[PDB]
Amino acid sequence: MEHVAFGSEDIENTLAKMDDGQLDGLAFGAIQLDGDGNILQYNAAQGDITGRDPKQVIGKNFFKDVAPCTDSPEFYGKFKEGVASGNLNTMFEYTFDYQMTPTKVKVHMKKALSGDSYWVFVKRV
Ligand SMILES: *C(=O)/C=C\c1ccc(O)cc1
Repeated sequence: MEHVAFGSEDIENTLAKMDDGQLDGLAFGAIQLDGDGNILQYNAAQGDITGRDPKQVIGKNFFKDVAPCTDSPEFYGKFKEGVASGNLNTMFEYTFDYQMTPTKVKVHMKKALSGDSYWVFVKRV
């Protein structure tokens, strides 16, 4: 149980110190992507939400392979703009409905600290 609150301002700084193990101790879903949409990290809680096996999707493209329902201007378009601009910090509600019971969630997308990495944070609403 790692104590970090969804939406926290210096969230990117706190999560820089964590590893795959410690990521699994978060109260919310966490996904780390590269600039092309590929999945680098995927924690235990996210799996709990989507039914995905954390390890089986690392390496896959989130927008093309794993989450086609986010391939839209409302999700993917926002991501591509932040990557192009090098800045991204947006929160919105979204429905996940691919191969799963339609699930309303809150998404927080933010640029990570390191190189070309981006966080996708998810909790139930
Ligand atoms: C739509 O396809 C939305 C979300 C989503 C996120 C993660 C995984 O693994 C599947 C689907």
